[PDB]
Amino acid sequence: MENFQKVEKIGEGTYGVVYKARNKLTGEVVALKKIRSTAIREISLLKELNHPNIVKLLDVIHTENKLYLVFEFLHQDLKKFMDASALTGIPLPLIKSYLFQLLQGLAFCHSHRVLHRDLKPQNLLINTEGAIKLADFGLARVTLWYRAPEILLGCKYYSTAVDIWSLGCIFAEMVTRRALFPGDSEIDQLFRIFRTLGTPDEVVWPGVTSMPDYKPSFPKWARQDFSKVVPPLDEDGRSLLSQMLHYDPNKRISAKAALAHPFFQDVTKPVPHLRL
Ligand SMILES: NS(=O)(=O)c1ccc(Nc2cncc(Cl)n2)cc1
Repeated sequence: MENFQKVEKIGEGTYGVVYKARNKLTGEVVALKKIRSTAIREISLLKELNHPNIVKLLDVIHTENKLYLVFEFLHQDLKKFMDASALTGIPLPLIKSYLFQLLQGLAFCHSHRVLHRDLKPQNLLINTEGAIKLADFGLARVTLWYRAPEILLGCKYYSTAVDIWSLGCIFAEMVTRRALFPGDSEIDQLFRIFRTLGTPDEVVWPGVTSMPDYKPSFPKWARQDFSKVVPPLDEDGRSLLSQMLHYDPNKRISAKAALAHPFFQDVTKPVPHLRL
């Protein structure tokens, strides 16, 4: 729009390009998302879901039959910071803090029946104060890596539990500095999950064999021990990770119960060292 001035492209998201821009009135620096009546109304509902761990939706501009979303701007995403930190890894107290703030954002959005659906490191925004915020939230109203097994098996009516799964994938990833389930198609994603966690069955996930894309021809893999999966994570963290990675979405821990997990007993808020 004319009221703005792109400083630069800073992403191509699922929903079109993303720009750093300045408001020519306010002088504020914002993130500008160009999209590409229900989308209009649901959008403007999103403008009210405000919280410290949720990137603020500043303004929704429907003009010339286009739809720009103006967000509070942050300088770094977690993918970038994770690469920057690949040599020693993010320190555990900072992994823990990030995990805890994200679970707060999730808890908050979930309490309004709003879900993200597409969590992944690049949607996770960090600042110099040691905060981390969830961006893009509620707008599904290429990466398969963080996708919950119920989405993969063709569940159309999935829950908040899907975000808990993605965040569990991102938690593991921060700890080990490798992607947990780097699938490069839908079946390969599914089968990577099966190989680590065991092919699910009616015992561990009642109803699984009834899902749309479940095939009885699925190979049957035995589950691996978590000590092998996310070392050198302590038994608190692994415990918590296993409850986030439950197959049954009704067994999977809520963001709210996860906040009360013993892992979080010694949580602090360290500050990262960022090169902006
Ligand atoms: N430079 S970076 O890769 O860490 C990066 C890339 C894109 C964005 N995008 C952004 C910034 N503020 C708000 C929103 Cl919604 N998106 C940030 C950092």
